[PDB]
Amino acid sequence: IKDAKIIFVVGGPGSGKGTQCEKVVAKYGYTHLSSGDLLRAEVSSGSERGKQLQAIMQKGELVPLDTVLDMIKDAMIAKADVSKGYLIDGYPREVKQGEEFEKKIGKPCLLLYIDAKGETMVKRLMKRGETSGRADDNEETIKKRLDLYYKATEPVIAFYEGRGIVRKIDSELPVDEVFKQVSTAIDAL
Ligand SMILES: Nc1ncnc2c1ncn2[C@@H]1O[C@H](COP(=O)(O)OP(=O)(O)OP(=O)(O)OP(=O)(O)OP(=O)(O)OC[C@H]2O[C@@H](n3cnc4c(N)ncnc43)[C@H](O)[C@@H]2O)[C@@H](O)[C@H]1O
Repeated sequence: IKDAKIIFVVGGPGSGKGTQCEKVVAKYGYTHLSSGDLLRAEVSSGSERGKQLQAIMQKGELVPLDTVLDMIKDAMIAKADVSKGYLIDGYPREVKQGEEFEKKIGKPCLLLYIDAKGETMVKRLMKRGETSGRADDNEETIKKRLDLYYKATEPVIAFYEGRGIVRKIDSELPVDEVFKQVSTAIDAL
């Protein structure tokens, strides 16, 4: 799995990470791994761990590194012989997550920084909340997730800027405008 291209996709809640990753999959055939999807899947399994994860996620807090990195590595290994590239969506969310990923799996080739305005993100999450009804899309939890992104996850961007692999994606544009930037960054690999 250290063999393949590893792309980190990092951005605030509702910035458009998942949407852009799925466009990348259809055009490039990369493997999309969502830390969020992996966790929600554990929740719906009925496990005690899933119940613990559910409580944390509904509060808009960070799940512990050990759990989420376990599941990321698990998933990378399961898809290992069909993937010539990974999109790690929503990991890392703190500097220590990036470091432990590198120590235990491998270094990323690229970090796509999905950059949206705070209000735009609130709007989108408020709108999805009224539609899908994800438990963490209620108004107060949105604010907790947003404030947490700013505190814990923005330093991840600084870290990988020092590495030199961050490409900033203007995610305020229409979805297809955003994807043109994403495509441009991926082609220049
Ligand atoms: N590494 C980790 N470490 C510790 N804990 C972790 C963790 N990862 C997860 N967790 C825990 O799990 C929880 C959820 O994590 P996670 O599942 O990763 O959710 P999230 O980070 O909050 O992001 P979202 O899925 O809500 O939105 P998105 O950024 O992917 O945008 P999307 O494409 O869906 O679209 C958003 C909406 O806007 C729309 N939209 C997208 N792009 C545009 C656009 N250009 N224009 C207009 N609308 C757009 C979309 O259609 C959609 O309706 C976390 O809060 C945490 O508790």
